[PDB]
Amino acid sequence: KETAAAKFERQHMDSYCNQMMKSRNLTKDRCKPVNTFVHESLADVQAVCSQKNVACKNGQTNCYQSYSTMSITDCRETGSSKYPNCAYKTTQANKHIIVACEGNPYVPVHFDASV
Repeated sequence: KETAAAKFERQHMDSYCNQMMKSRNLTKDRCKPVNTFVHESLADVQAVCSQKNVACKNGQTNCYQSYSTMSITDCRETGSSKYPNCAYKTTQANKHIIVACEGNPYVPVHFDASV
């Protein structure tokens, strides 16, 4: 088993899109429709677990929003996309991230949104 934290790191850490989505194995069983990569240090992202507590989209209370904006990339599939040619539009932005944190140590296990 990978672990949710490791999966989080695989899917969302990258201190473009077709290639990274391929590299991280997000085009494997299918083309994952959308995914965000974060271009900050792992430590900066992990510290988010002690920042602004906010509700998760699913209604759980263990989500956290970064006090600072962070450099991210949104990968969002194109219409012309078909596996194994999964095709993605890349969109850069600087936004606050919201992640769900769990476990001991208390670390990100889910990317919820950016604002």
